[PDB]
Amino acid sequence: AMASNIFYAGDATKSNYFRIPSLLALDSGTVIAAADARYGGTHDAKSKINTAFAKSTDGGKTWGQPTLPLKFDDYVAKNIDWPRDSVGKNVQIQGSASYIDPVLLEDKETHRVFLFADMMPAGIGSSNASVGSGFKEVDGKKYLKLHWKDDAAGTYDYSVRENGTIYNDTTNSATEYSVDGEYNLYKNGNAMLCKQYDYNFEGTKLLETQTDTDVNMNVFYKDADFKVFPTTYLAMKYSDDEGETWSDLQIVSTFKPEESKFLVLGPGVGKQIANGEHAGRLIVPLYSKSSAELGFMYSDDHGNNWTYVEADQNTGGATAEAQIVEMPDGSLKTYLRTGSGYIAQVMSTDGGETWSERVPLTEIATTGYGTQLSVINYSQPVDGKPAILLSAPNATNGRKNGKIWIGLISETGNSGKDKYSVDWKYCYSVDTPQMGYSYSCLTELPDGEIGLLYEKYDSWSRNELHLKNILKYERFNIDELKVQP
Ligand SMILES: CC(=O)N[C@H]1[C@H]2O[C@@](C(=O)O)(C[C@@H]1O)O[C@@H]2[C@H](O)CO
Repeated sequence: AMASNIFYAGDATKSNYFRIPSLLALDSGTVIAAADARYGGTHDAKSKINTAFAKSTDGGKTWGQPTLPLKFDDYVAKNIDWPRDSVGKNVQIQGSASYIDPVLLEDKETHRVFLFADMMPAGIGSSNASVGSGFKEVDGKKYLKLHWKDDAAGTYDYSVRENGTIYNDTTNSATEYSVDGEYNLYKNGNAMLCKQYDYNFEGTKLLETQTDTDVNMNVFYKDADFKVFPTTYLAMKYSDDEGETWSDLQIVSTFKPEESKFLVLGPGVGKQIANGEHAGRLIVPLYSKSSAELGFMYSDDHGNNWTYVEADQNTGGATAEAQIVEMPDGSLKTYLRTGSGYIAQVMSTDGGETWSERVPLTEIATTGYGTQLSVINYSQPVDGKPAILLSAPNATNGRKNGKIWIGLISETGNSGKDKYSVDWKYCYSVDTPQMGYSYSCLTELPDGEIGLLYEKYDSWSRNELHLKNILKYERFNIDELKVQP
């Protein structure tokens, strides 16, 4: 029993733990949020994680019951206390599928909300993903590949075609199997079933055990008769009613480079270009262990099709989580985490198709492993200039000393990528410098206030794992944030 929160232990998600905030004010004034619902403590995948979603209809002041738009059912969703001793803390659920690391984006022209998450097959996370796309080509077309249970481990002789029908690719003929819009498996039109797993500890032993509860068998599960290639996928659903209902699951990572180990989202929000030649383009940040590290996916047709862009030729596989802001002419500036001990910035003057080399951002102190950041546009001038805001920790030694910065944009007299300069004029301290501060997401609320949803602890530290109710929500008026310390 415990003593502000959107997601919390005992809410409708049935998770005791959350990480990875996303916060987005919609054009209508509705405000939405999403996070990982991390059931098996605060571990990254491999684990049991669902994506939670919540909505405010009073301008982001109060919040409704969360829902779970992206969820798997192979393992039960329940409230469990994860152990925090020196042995048990390291224990992770081994055999569950998961959705991890959300991105929210609105297309303001169509009023469609998109929710993206990484989609991890059972027992997979980024660190143990196999190299490959997960797709094969049958006569020039890309289809999701499948492994049948009685074939050799390395053999994916089956494909999900545009039908939903599973085909044998050696004979090119349709099987009796198919998937529905959630990638659940059917034979002869009958739902195929498997037993759901529970998870319970005995001392520091984690027991993952079948129950008697039947669930839909899914190609992402450990127990399935057909199974996907064990790499990372990008999932998306869209909503035309501000998150009351969602579309079928879309696997959008058809473009995943064959040489990549993982290709995942930079969590937070995406961006729709407001100004210039590429107004209307939807763009979402990504990163990879591949030919490239930073990347993006964009759509010019309101979300139906997505093009992958590599932003560099970095083979590091660092956690290059990025967020994007727009300059007054429509050019883009992306701020990113790196594995080099600074936040980097890259620019694009062609709507995100090409990007400048990284420039360190000197104003902010970070660790060698880095932390996600949040950057947003602000709709009103500050000190007569277009303004952006940035939220991140400010410390070389841990994730702590959270700040909200305000950056004012000027023309430099130069051209191209050098057209604009940002003066980080204002720096507001969220709390005492010692207080933990990890991932965060900013949004501009419909009254011009700034909302912040953030991890109020150090989510890297091996000594702060599995803390409950650390995702805190605060609201500020802009005058409060205008502090020059
Ligand atoms: C897909 C995935 O695993 N994303 C993770 C990664 O970023 C975080 C992090 O806190 O830094 C949390 C994210 O949910 O931890 C991971 C890091 O790569 C090494 O721990």
